[PDB]
Amino acid sequence: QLKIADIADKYVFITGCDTGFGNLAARTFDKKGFRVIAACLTESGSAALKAKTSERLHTVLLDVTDPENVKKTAQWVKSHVGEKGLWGLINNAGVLGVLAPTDWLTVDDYREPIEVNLFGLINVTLNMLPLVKKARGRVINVSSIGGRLAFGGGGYTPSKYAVEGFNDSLRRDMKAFGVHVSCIEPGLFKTELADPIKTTEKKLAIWKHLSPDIKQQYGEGYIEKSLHRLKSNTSSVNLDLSLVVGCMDHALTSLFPKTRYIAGKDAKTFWIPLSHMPAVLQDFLLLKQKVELANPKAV
Amino acid sequence: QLKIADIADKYVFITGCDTGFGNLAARTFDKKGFRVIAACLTESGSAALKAKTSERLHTVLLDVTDPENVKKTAQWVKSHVGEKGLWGLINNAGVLGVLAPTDWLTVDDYREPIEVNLFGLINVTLNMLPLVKKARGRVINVSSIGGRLAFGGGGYTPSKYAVEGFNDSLRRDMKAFGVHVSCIEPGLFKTELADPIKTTEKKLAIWKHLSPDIKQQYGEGYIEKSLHRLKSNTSSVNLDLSLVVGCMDHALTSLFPKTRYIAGKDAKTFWIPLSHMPAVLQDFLLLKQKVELANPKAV
Ligand SMILES: NC(=O)c1ccc[n+]([C@@H]2O[C@H](COP(=O)([O-])OP(=O)(O)OC[C@H]3O[C@@H](n4cnc5c(N)ncnc54)[C@H](O)[C@@H]3O)[C@@H](O)[C@H]2O)c1
Ligand SMILES: NC(=O)c1ccc[n+]([C@@H]2O[C@H](COP(=O)([O-])OP(=O)(O)OC[C@H]3O[C@@H](n4cnc5c(N)ncnc54)[C@H](O)[C@@H]3O)[C@@H](O)[C@H]2O)c1
Repeated sequence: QLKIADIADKYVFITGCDTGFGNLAARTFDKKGFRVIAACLTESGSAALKAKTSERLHTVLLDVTDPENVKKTAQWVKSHVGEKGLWGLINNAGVLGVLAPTDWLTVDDYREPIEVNLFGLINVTLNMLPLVKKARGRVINVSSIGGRLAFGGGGYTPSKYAVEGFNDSLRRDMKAFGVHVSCIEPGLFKTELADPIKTTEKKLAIWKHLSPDIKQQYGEGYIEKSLHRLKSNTSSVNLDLSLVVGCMDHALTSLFPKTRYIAGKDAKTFWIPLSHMPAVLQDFLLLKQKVELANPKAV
Repeated sequence: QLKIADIADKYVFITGCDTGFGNLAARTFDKKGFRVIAACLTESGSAALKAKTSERLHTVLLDVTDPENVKKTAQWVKSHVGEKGLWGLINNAGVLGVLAPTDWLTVDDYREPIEVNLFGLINVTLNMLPLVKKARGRVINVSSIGGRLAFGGGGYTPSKYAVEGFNDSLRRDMKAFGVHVSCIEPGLFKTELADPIKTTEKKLAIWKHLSPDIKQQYGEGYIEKSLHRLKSNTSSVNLDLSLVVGCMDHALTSLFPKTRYIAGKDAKTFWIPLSHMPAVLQDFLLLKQKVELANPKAV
């Protein structure tokens, strides 16, 4: 490790710092000596993070889906960092949206994850990019193993796939300016993103208004038996969020940041390898646990 | 080839039949004996296709981004096909949108390709899916090599990446119902999608309102020198659209349709293989031709 020098003079802007990876990142980089600009969705998330950190850290309220708030925040960063520019941008904010079988969904159900995870990431990136160029800095995009292998119906999968493609377009565009772009692909980690109970609640809301034929095909208590698989293999969710923040740290401080980081033991040894395999192999493995439908010929 | 039987009794719904792959598909499947429902964006595209085809083919006007038009069209198909259901759905409609360096763009520039290529594809699929299930039929999604390797800035890349992820979610959801889902990834083909002159026109529109610093970094006549690469290797664009329609034909008529079809000699032998490689190899190959910026240190 030849690391960069003058960490103490470099600003890092992180989206989604109320909870999860982004909260830990803000705290970690603050203690490391970066000047953190921690964007938070909520006032109480902002106040808690500020109470736990040093005077070098600033919080800002940002909803990444509000283009006016994005532009104002970018103007604030620009005046604050001046001719240093912005060394790091971590695009971390994201949401799961509704996860359910594709045939239960409307197109509207896909919009929310795409708006936060893709469009919000793009708009933040585009508004901050002049500052990153100025610093010859680093853009870090948080994708997912779900951006390389599709885990289930709903907008989250397409959102993360799209982030992988944008990431690569951005990287090649930014090579000429000496800006590095890193994509981080975590496996499953215990955060506020996904919560089996909340996922089940969304499915029950949808069930209420599903067509009779769908309900006959899947069967009453399909959702109950679904919750009993989400639970029945929740023992392989990583608790150590520092595995992901450690990737962010390398992307920000190495003289040789990677183009892709994979976080989680199963992610690197199994999931990302499988993402290269054709459907015949993937489908066999992923369908193993899926709950049998009650009446699949009721079409 | 054990092919399916009773082609003459099966309906195939194709989006975007005014020009390109979808026009050729409609004509080909009409002559093959399918009952084609050819959705066209324009009246003159519809009238031309109808004049060239048999009485077995019906045209409908459909803009896939208009959810009311989608729902009405799906109701029309439902009444027409009755208890046969819909054997085939070909999601072909798509647009390029603006292609330009990422740092020239706003978030609004990404919306159009995503709305047609991703959201329109999803909404058509979801509205037709009960009919395909009824037939135990086939969903064919037209992706791109640009859904596996990012070709340049703009919304087209993320749109196609997203289609790959949706495709796979849909496939695994639909396995229980005996519905097959095929993704087609063409290389470059001479259609109305991409046209260097039209691409250059969009860049000039953007240039007019770009910041002074961007224009200094790229340099006046960057766009002129850009057009002189688009031209300077346009000799490897496939003219034979039947390579793609041949993939669609297999997906619709084989008893063993593939999960993925690749069309174009360079696509199968080079591009899709390279899509598996890390960025260090991809970037080296793809940046070879890119036009040097005039003043990249002007940040
Ligand atoms: N936890 C996992 O298993 C996992 C796996 C792979 C990828 N990821 C990704 O990690 C990132 C962080 O999520 P997490 O797991 O820490 O979950 P989390 O819900 O704990 O954190 C998400 C953060 O994003 C913020 N946020 C949500 N909507 C926002 C909006 N509109 N504007 C601004 N901020 C917003 C939330 O306030 C929160 O601070 C996301 O991109 C997620 O997709 C998570
Ligand atoms: N030609 C290529 O090099 C190439 C390569 C890979 C993938 N593709 C894909 O092939 C598909 C077909 O495009 P093409 O190459 O034949 O181009 P094209 O422009 O000739 O055909 C596109 C078709 O989609 C229709 N369409 C456009 N917007 C629509 C909308 N809102 N609603 C309904 N119909 C709409 C157009 O009328 C036309 O019929 C697209 O998904 C494209 O992304 C093309």
